[PDB]
Amino acid sequence: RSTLVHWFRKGLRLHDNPALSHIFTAANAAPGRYFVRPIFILDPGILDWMQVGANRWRFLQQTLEDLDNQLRKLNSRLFVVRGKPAEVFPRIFKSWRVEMLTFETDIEPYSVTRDAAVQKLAKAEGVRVETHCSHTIYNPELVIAKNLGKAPITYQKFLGIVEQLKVPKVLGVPEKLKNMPTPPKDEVEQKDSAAYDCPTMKQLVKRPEELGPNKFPGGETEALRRMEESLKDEIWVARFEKPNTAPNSLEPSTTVLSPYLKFGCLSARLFNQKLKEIIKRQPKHSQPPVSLIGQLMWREFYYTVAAAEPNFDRMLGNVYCMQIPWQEHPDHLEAWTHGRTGYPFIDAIMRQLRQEGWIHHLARHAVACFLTRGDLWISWEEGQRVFEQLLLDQDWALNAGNWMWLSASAFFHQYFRVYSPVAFGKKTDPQGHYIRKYVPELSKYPAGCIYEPWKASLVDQRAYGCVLGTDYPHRIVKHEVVHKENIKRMGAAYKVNREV
Ligand SMILES: Cc1cc2nc3c(=O)[nH]c(=O)nc-3n(C[C@H](O)[C@H](O)[C@H](O)COP(=O)(O)OP(=O)(O)OC[C@H]3O[C@@H](n4cnc5c(N)ncnc54)[C@H](O)[C@@H]3O)c2cc1C
Repeated sequence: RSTLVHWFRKGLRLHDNPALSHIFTAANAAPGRYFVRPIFILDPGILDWMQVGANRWRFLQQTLEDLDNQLRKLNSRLFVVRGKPAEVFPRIFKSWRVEMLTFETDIEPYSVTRDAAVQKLAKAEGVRVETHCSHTIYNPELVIAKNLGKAPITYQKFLGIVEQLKVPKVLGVPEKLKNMPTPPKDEVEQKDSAAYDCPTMKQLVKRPEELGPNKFPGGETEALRRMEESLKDEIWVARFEKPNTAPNSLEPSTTVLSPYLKFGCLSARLFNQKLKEIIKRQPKHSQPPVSLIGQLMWREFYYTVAAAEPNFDRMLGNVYCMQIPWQEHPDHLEAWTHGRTGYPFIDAIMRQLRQEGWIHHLARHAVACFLTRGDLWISWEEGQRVFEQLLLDQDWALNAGNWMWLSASAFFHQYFRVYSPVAFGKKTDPQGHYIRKYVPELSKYPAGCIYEPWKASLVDQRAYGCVLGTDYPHRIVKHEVVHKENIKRMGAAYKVNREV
């Protein structure tokens, strides 16, 4: 008796999962011949290459616990194997007599390298590998091909390409396993009945004092429920315009499906279909790029450019990225990283990010503009790395790609338009309710100067119980001075790049 193995990495869902469906149908179409091991590998190598903050460790824990629960309802379970894939797979290929391995493809360089090695090993041991592209709606390889070898570098060109492509068939959940006995204990399972059990919170979250509020639980179960709730107001869905959603409402003004799509707890292909049904129903609706379908297309867009450039996440050797002489300022970077810039709007966003792990898209704009071309002149690679630690949705391609946009390093080139850290939030939060929540030390400043507490006299600062320089920091820079200087720096950078 040989085993069929589905390998979770992303695609942490039962629904719309061709790679996992195939395994299950195979076992049910040939009962008595196959064991089924759905596995997720706790790969220590990922830590040598990426940073993970407490909140995202908890999201994953929650995700794996839900996936194990969902798999039990199909008379299976999640096997969480600890160790490196390069060492893990040779063992289990033998100990399990693995006939077929399926997994969902990924375009990240670490994923490509890892997967190539695993396919070299599987080919040696005579293991059949089947992979499916279901993390995205469109196959970036097919988009690049349809565009004659190059990724489209504008959204509009990208849309024109994928319009001519076939939308994939969205699958249901796999059928339950008919007469599938519990797999036989292997070398590790026999010395430890729990060696493959889902990790506890304690095992995954080493810094539990860094956990913030539990607001967006992980798990395919929570994703589908959050999607169903988001779609309930079909008018809100149909007439959604991303630019008109607020960055600083107390309640998220968008869906907050990003953590679920990032991990694959929600299929983008299912979400796209559900959106296309509502749009059909609602003749007055928005259109890309501002619409909700437009937002899934931005995801597709960035995954397509990123699949063609292994160096997508750095400035050097990145075909898309303007070479810009960012400066090194450790103290300004620390202040930004911990929301101690002295600009309440900027500090409120960064504290929301560290405490909760999600901030609105225009909040990401504000703070990213500040760190890079706006104010501090610090490389987008430094803000990427902070976002990478803190974000529940941390995604290689988007964190990369949107940082390049925001710094005017690629895709976006109107660097003379600069967000004001004082004025930008006022449009949608004149009272500064958001600031009061996330910067509580300023909670007694009136709306007139909560965005600019340095406009309050010392007497008033003491009255509000928050003296700048003691209870809340002075501005680490003067926006009105630096942002003009950075515009000229940017113009010089652009000139140099144009001449090379
Ligand atoms: C500096 C910066 C860093 C970012 N880093 C990430 C990241 O690491 N992970 C991430 O998922 N998104 C990232 N984004 C894009 C965007 O800010 C988030 O996707 C969005 O805020 C998620 O909120 P939501 O799910 O409510 O979005 P909605 O507006 O509800 O959109 C639904 C989905 O569409 C996709 N989407 C929305 N906006 C964008 C966008 N601008 N680009 C690409 N896809 C988009 C996401 O899958 C999102 O879940 C980043 C943007 C910026 C400016």
